[PDB]
Amino acid sequence: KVFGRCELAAAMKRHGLDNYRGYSLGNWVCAAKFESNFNTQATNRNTDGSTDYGILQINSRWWCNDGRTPGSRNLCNIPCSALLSSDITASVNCAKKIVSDGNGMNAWVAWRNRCKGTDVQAWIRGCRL
Ligand SMILES: [Cl-]
Ligand SMILES: [Cl-]
Ligand code: NA
Repeated sequence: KVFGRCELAAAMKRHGLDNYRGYSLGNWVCAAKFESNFNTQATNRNTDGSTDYGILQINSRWWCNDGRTPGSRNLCNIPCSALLSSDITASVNCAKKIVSDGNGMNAWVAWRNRCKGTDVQAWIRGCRL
């Protein structure tokens, strides 16, 4: 599923991401824009052989099981395929664990390089929320 901006803002809010660990909703919407272009089915292989999955590009090295990341963990206790669903519940629940992990949203390289220190509220501007 390819979400619209406001449509995702609304779904993220409903799943309790808004100001989760102090990160305002625009942060999450901005991260999803630049991680996945709002596409739940996005996948990208990393040079280390791990793969990033879903609207928030969650990595198989630590967070989910894809059966081909030798030596990896599954700290979200999910198949990485769960992160590609049209329903964002699994991705949200897993993101909440990640952002609790110690470095906050810096875990998302795209957030650090494209969202952090920008006007992230712009990503929710005009949305009925
Ligand atoms: Cl694996
Ligand atoms: Cl933080
Ligand atoms: Na894994």
